[PDB]
Amino acid sequence: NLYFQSMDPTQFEERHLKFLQQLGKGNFGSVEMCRYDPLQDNTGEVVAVKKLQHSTEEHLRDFEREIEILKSLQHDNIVKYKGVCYSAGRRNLKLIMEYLPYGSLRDYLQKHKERIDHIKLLQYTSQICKGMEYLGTKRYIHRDLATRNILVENENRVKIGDFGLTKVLPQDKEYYKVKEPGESPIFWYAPESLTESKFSVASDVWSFGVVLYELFTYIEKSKSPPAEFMRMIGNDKQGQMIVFHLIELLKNNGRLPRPDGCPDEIYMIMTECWNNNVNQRPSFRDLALRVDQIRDNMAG
Ligand SMILES: CCS(=O)(=O)N1CCN(c2ccc(Nc3ncc(C(N)=O)c(NC4CC4)n3)cc2)CC1
Repeated sequence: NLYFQSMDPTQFEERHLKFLQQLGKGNFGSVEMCRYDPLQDNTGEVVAVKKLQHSTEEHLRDFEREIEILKSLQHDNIVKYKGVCYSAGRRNLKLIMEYLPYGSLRDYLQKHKERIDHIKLLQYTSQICKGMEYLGTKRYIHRDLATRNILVENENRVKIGDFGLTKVLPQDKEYYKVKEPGESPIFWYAPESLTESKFSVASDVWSFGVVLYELFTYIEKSKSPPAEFMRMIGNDKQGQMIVFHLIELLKNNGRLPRPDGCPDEIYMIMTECWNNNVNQRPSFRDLALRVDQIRDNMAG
């Protein structure tokens, strides 16, 4: 009470934060591109600015947690925290982060196939695993790993973003049981997350297997995880029946198919990530090493 938590409300002052562009919607919120131009000279750093879409009390609390999580992370493959802007005369909050010009990896794979080959896909895979290794050291569970939530700086660098669903493991447990769920990205979820609301490093590994699938499908029409799972389940199914059939399919070894042109060895990594036995899934350290060895074992 006596002394409020340390904040730097003069680091990004609203009057100097200039709108450049609307970018998109990250889990609970909206993101814009702005320029921070304190020397009112039409220059300054270009930044991404996340704001809430519905500024309820509960959402503001969740947003504070997301901000504290991101501020605690510093890694080449994690989107950079820059600060907070307390706008509306210090009666609102916005998160200031670095801006990555190529947007989401999901969009980049679709818009920039001219510059993507398997080498690049494996580089992105490696980078994602290394970011995730780093999150694990902090006991953070991302809970929404998907190509839509990975951002592209340039042809040789991607970074994990969207920490809006991230949870911190309890001190004494290796899983977090989410007792509030929102809308869930079910087609990226591990079976124990679907059936028990349990999230862990190992369920992030499951979702990483889906990301690896996404990369090798090159975000092709009809090959997305939702499209393929719905084809397997029955495209006419609606509502909870979808979830019931997804659970049953996964529990009895139904899996996304090997993408066209995907090496068997990469599909094997996917299928090892998609182990119903939580403890048998590889670690992110295992995966980064394996992917880098595959890359390094190529000629040259
Ligand atoms: C060509 C198809 S397009 O015309 O439809 N199109 C594609 C490119 N694009 C775009 C989106 C984001 C970014 N950069 C970015 N940087 C950092 C963050 C961050 N720190 O969260 C972020 N978050 C947002 C992802 C929520 N977004 C750059 C470009 C929107 C318009």
